[PDB]
Amino acid sequence: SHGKQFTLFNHQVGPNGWKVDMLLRELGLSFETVYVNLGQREHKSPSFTKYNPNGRIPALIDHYYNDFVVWESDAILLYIVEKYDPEHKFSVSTFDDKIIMTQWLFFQASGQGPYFGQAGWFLAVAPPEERNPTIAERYQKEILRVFGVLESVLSQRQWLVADKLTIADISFVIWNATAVNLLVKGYKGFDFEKDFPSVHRWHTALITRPAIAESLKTKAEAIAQMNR
Amino acid sequence: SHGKQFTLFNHQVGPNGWKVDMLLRELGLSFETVYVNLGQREHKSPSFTKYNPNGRIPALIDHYYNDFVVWESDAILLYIVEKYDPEHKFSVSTFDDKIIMTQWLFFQASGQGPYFGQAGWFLAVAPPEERNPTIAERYQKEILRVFGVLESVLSQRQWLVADKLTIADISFVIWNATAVNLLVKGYKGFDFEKDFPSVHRWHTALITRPAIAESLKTKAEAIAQMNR
Ligand SMILES: N[C@@H](CCC(=O)N[C@@H](CSSC[C@H](NC(=O)CC[C@H](N)C(=O)O)C(=O)NCC(=O)O)C(=O)NCC(=O)O)C(=O)O
Ligand SMILES: N[C@@H](CCC(=O)N[C@@H](CSSC[C@H](NC(=O)CC[C@H](N)C(=O)O)C(=O)NCC(=O)O)C(=O)NCC(=O)O)C(=O)O
Repeated sequence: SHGKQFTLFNHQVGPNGWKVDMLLRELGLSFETVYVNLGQREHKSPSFTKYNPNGRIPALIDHYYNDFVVWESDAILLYIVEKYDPEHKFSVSTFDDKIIMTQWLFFQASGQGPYFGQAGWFLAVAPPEERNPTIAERYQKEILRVFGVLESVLSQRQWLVADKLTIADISFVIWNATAVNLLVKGYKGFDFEKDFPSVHRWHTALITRPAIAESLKTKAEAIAQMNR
Repeated sequence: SHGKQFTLFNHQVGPNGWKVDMLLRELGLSFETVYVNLGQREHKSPSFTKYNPNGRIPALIDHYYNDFVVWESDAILLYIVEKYDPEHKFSVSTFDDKIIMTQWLFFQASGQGPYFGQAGWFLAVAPPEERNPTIAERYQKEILRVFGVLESVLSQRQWLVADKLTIADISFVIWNATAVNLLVKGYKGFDFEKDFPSVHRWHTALITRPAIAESLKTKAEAIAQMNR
């Protein structure tokens, strides 16, 4: 055996580390996965805050680059493509394209994750008796708004930037899957394909890619295994 | 007269465009400010969504670069320093430093703005009768948590990256000022300097810089002028 290139600190249920898992699989990069257990607050212990002072997953250690550490899922995506996507299979080369890819990543990080996450909190993930569908509705409406925004551009472009698949597209996949299957499933008649057909086209193209499909399957199995 | 380099679409009350205003003043760059009026939903009209399909401010037009447009406040900060900070007065040169500056920007964008904003919504900014201090408390606690995170690093470093002032630091200023003066002012005995002395040191150093002080003063005047 040989030590793998990366350690990815991930979680079975939480969406965010799976963006990085998807990219690592797409690029064929070697990595071990360590599930940080949020219930014993392992993520808030010195042993993990030494990697991320924010004490949230994911974080990535690059063992083949002097154990360099990066946290924030979308910064990790940028780190990986800058250093390990020299053919720009999932990224871009020109300044103009790079800054717009970054813009879309910031939109994902500030406008998708946090709001979709509040829906998740109030609907499904908060302790059962702290859940609250009324407050959740504010964030379900924000999910639909974000879907509307994505619809407005994807009806006229195949991919978010430079007419090619990049980490900008990949970064949205895990929370969109969570929204479609949980957060707005059954919400005011929500029907993904009918209501947001361009977003559905793009999302479907993403999740049917073998690396991304494999990532989603791995997540489902990891969740299942928690109760083994 | 001569057309200024940038149009910054801003708002008088909302914090986010002021990050960009601060950076433009720091660099001595020329810009006009257009306040988009959110009450007539001008930001959701074709005339503004043509600049930002997300329909939120800020957005920036670079008139001296073929009217190139960037939105997401923190992507705008990156755009400006990549193209117009060649001496790295507010940014960094090496890959290792750049990716960590980006990591901190992602932390600001996903972990400060959105959560501080939910506190703002439930406490102060939502329509008066939709406000809710109980739900707001969840986000006030998150503000203190983020302050704790910043405290844990700023007690041992002067600035977030590379031991020099960068847009990573600047990006946090406007929401921190909002939190200290509004969102957690009077919350469970909150005292910024006593409770988070390193964050207080760093924040104070930032807001006493003449460009940033001028930005804050300009914002206060613009707000005042709305009721003229
Ligand atoms: N911007 C960061 C967010 C990372 C993140 O949220 N990680 C979660 C696991 S994914 S699970 C999704 C996550 N929800 C939570 O973390 C729920 C608990 C939290 N403390 C709360 O009060 O909401 C969320 O809503 N995220 C918003 C987003 O993605 O921007 C975590 O470590 N939680 C441990 C903890 O917080 O103690 C990134 O992209 O890396
Ligand atoms: N990630 C973006 C956020 C930009 C943003 O929030 N812009 C606000 C003005 S600053 S005002 C701060 C803003 N609050 C709001 O925008 C309040 C109304 C909103 N629709 C809601 O329901 O909360 C907020 O909480 N932001 C979270 C963050 O900064 O990440 C806007 O245009 N609002 C018009 C609208 O939404 O219709 C950025 O950094 O550019």
